[PDB]
Amino acid sequence: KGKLPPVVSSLIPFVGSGLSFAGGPLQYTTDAYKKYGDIFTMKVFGQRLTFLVGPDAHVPFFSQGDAELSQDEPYQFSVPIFGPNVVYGADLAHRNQQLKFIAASLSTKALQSYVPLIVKEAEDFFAKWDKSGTVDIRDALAELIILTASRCLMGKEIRENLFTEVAKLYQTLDEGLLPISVFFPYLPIPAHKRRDEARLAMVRMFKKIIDERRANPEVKHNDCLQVFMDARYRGEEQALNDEEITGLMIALLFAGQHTSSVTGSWTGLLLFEANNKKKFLPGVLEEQEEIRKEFGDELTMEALNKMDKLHRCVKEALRMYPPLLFVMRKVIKPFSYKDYYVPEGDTVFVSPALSMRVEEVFPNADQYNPERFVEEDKQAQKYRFVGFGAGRHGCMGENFAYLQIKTIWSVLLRNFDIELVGELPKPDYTAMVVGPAHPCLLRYTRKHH
Ligand code: HEM
Ligand SMILES: Clc1ccccc1C(c1ccccc1)(c1ccccc1)n1ccnc1
Repeated sequence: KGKLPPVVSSLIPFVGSGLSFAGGPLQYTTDAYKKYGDIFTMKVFGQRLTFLVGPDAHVPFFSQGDAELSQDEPYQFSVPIFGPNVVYGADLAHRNQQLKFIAASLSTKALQSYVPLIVKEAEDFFAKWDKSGTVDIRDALAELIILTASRCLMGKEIRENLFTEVAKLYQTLDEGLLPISVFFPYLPIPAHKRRDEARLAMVRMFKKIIDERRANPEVKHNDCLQVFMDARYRGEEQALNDEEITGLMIALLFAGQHTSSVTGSWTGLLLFEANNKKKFLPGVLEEQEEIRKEFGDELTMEALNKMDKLHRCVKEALRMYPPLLFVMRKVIKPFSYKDYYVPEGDTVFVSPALSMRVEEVFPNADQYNPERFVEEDKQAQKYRFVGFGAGRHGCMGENFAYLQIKTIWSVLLRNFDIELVGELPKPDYTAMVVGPAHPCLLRYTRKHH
């Protein structure tokens, strides 16, 4: 020992926190921070869960690598969803390579030639609205992101032919992921048997396409799938098999939908809220106008990357309502932070939500102020904002996401007047995909296309 961080109280034998933590996750971890500060521990059926709040506290979590902090135990729910030997079900030698291949397929070189695809989809999608009306922005953006992701991740075969079949197989997999599924990933309920069956179907679907492509050698494709098909395990001629390629597909597909789709929605919902509109919208519209002068009606990456004021509106919707509540590692080598000592065996927690609501980090943290990031971007200290994580395993889609969300909102900002229906949605912290609560409504008054 050295000094163990404060165990959070509870009078209920054996379960301890558990019942209070599940149902109230953000609220309970938040009250723990006020009671026990920076770093604290929850016992639930004798599992120590140590929590880290604020930049000083994050440093043990994001600095250490794989032989000091492991991802496999607390991300085991992913394994039957993605498949055997995929990502967190893969041995570190095999995993980090796959993670390298994922990085290639979402690199700035790859993302340049995805932007046209991203833009076209966004544009064809929003064309098909009326002169006027009212949508659920969450639903709408959810539809579009899977649709473009279908093309960018999976290819155009899958896009033009097989989309609604894929959108079906996916809906199953998100339906085989319940609270219960994170605790017992292979529990033989029906939802998991649908899921297990779906995943096996999606493998067979991608079998069709890879056979096709290898029988037509020279025809070039521009998608993630093509990168994965040409990925090769170091030393080994080996080369990924079909079951593995789908897993990565399924993994990235999931990413789009569990996160891009919800901050996507948040950005708009927050921007077009009437006090947040009266202050931060004009600045964004003048930004579009000044970008249109330099580049024209076209959206290219070059244009999108200059959209700094909008970029911030996205980054602030991520600061306030980040889609993933916890990131997690089981501790291998023990470690120290302040006077305290975290021992081998504990699962350590960081809460993007909570750490980004800390006053001494973000002054006025309950307020929407995108332009807080003008000075924040200059700050020296690592790990203040954590929406996309950090370190050896920070997000690899952060560019892709900012791109896709900006595309959506540029295309929307330009072609429509938008207004928030009713008052701002509450967040759904106690749900599987932590979004805004329906009805997430926007009235659209079009203007002059
Ligand atoms: C607003 C949207 C998103 C947010 C907030 C987000 C957030 C994060 C966070 C916090 C992590 C770290 C997980 C950890 O600590 O182990 C992460 C990892 C990752 N994200 Fe995202 N993400 C987003 C969108 C995407 C998209 C669209 C993709 C891919 C298409 C993607 C791919 C990944 C990958 C591959 C990792 C793994 C890092 C690793 O283990 O090497 N993400 N993301
Ligand atoms: Cl599986 C996981 C655990 C913790 C945080 C994020 C993710 C997740 C992911 C996606 C693809 C490859 C590895 C991990 C993920 C996958 C499936 C369902 C939810 C989260 N993710 C979401 C957004 N960015 C990353």
